[PDB]
Amino acid sequence: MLTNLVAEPFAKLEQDFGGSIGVYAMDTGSGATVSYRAEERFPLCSSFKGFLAAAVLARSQQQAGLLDTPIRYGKNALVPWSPISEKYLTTGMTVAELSAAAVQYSDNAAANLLLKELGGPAGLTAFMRSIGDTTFRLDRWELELNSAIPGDARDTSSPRAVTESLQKLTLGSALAAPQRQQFVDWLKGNTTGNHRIRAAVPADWAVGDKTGTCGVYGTANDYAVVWPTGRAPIVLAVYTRAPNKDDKHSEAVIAAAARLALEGLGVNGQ
Ligand SMILES: O=C(O)c1c(F)ccc2c1O[B-](O)(O)[C@@H]1C[C@H]21
Ligand SMILES: *[B@@]1([O])OC2=C([C]=[C]C(F)=C2C([O])=O)[C]2[C][C]21
Repeated sequence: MLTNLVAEPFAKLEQDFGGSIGVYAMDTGSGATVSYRAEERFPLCSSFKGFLAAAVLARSQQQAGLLDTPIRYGKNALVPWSPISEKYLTTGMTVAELSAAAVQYSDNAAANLLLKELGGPAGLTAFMRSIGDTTFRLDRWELELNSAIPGDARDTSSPRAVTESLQKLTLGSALAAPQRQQFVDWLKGNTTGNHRIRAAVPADWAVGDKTGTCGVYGTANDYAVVWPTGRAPIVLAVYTRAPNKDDKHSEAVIAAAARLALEGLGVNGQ
């Protein structure tokens, strides 16, 4: 009833990109939605790291002092793309610092260390099940989870399930109020998303996001909570893939899809 009240040229955009774009956007005030390939599976890539940090925060509600726990790690933990954890190899970092690094710099070593804390990919999957997400699945660790093989459901979710879970965690009751705001604050401080959803969001609106980039099969993504001034927040997810292993991803296509989603919701932007 409230889905796709205004059609947008997502098909033309994905054809120009040479792949598939999946979009789900939710106006949390009216419940209106924009939906395009929203129930197809796309590889999570690093976008799982936001939900990873939420799962850690959930655990911290029952474990006072979890976030402050210092974690030492060896050089064998430092897999490629670990920009924060490599600078603290000789000192260690706290669980909260590892969570912030995973969210804000997509730190791979931090993500693997936190996955171990939660009981591995099945433990993160169990957390997502506990909030009502039956679509999300994490199956592997960094870096193997980025393979993005066409048709492979491992390490995927759907744009719709990503948006629904993000809403529950950032705006709903899935986390206690202090942990909810900490999750929002980590997302707001993300440094890797300036050319994706944020490029579609006016500078005077608050926004938090988590990006993902698999490095193959034109596969990259971003999800965000957006607070336009004077109205209810918007939650949205934009995922891409492409048929060939050497197909490149496009940040511009993600930003353009985000623009179309906001336009489809009637949210006046840039
Ligand atoms: O490795 C990084 O990407 C990185 C980081 F994650 C946090 C801070 C810095 C980094 O590198 B740089 O831009 O050369 C600079 C000292 C600053
Ligand atoms: B992950 O998918 O996140 C990521 C990587 C490399 C470059 C990026 F821009 C991103 C991202 O989008 O956050 C590697 C670590 C993984």
